Amino acid sequence: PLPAAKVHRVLDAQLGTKWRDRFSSFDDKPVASASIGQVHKGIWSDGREVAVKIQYPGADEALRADLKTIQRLVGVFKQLAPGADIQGVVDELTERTEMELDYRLEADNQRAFAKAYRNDPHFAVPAIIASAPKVVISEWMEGIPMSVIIREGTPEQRDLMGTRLTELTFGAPARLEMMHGDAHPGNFMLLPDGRMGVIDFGAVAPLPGGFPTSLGETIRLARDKNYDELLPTMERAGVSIEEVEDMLRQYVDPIKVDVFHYNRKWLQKMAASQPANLAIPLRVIASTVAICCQLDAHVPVKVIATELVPGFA
Ligand SMILES: Nc1ncnc2c1ncn2[C@@H]1O[C@H](COP(=O)(O)OP(=O)(O)O)[C@@H](O)[C@H]1O
Ligand SMILES: [Ca+2]
Ligand SMILES: [Ca+2]
Repeated sequence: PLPAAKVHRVLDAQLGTKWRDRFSSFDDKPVASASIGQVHKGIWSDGREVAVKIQYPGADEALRADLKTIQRLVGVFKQLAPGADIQGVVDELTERTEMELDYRLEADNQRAFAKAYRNDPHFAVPAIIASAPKVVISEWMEGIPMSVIIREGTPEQRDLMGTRLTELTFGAPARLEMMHGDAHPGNFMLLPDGRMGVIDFGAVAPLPGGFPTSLGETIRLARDKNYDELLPTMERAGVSIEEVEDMLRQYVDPIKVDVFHYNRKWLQKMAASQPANLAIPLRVIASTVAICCQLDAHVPVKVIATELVPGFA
């Protein structure tokens, strides 16, 4: 944990030496760790409870040193695997590090989601109050952490958090041509009015034009065992009949029933065996399935997909 003197020195550099005057209250004992910082709770001068996310001063050096080590270690392998896009992975980690070290980018992403979900009946996104490279101040989100609901939730709380996460994942692309790109339970909470609180916009996925109708079509045709129209749809949108059925199961099986019971045993079943356009999106969809499985959530996936997934209806 970054000690109080150092926390204050970051805020001095980022917000000015009179930063403490912008608050009514600021608690020096952080309430949570972040990837490369820690989160404090305070109260803004206007009485709003706030989250203050503060980057560790040594984070940039530590992440950069690690990128240089990865670059040296992979250079070794490029002479063995000259086909492997190893330089592309290191370039991607470099770009993701630059993004994470500038909390203005997460704050911009959060403002876009806050506007898209303004007055949403199902989703609460905290307003950004202040943003700087190493400090983000947003509205405190009060609710039960998804991690608590996974461990000790009522069935109703579990089902609601899976249903909300499903609606966020399927719906965000039609609403603002992006996905929330990190389905980890630390990013979510259950508000007492039934909304799901959504935080951490460091990792959004752009999806301009939204999901391609080909995604919904592909699940609709696979459910319908319409293999004559499916394989041609699946080749065009980028083969045993068993193998397709197998790779589509975690997507098809839940929309064959009005209400699917996601669970860890079923996940481990669908697993076990024997195009960057959508690549990240399909990863976030699988991440949402996995979280629904840890929640043990009963989810009406069929109606949500019918309403929000192009070509499924
Ligand atoms: N607005 C907020 N309200 C309440 N808790 C928050 C808020 N922002 C962050 N937190 C807490 O701090 C943790 C870390 O913040 P997060 O934005 O997820 O950091 P990271 O950069 O690691 O993704 C969250 O998992 C949550 O426990
Ligand atoms: Ca997070
Ligand atoms: Ca993050």
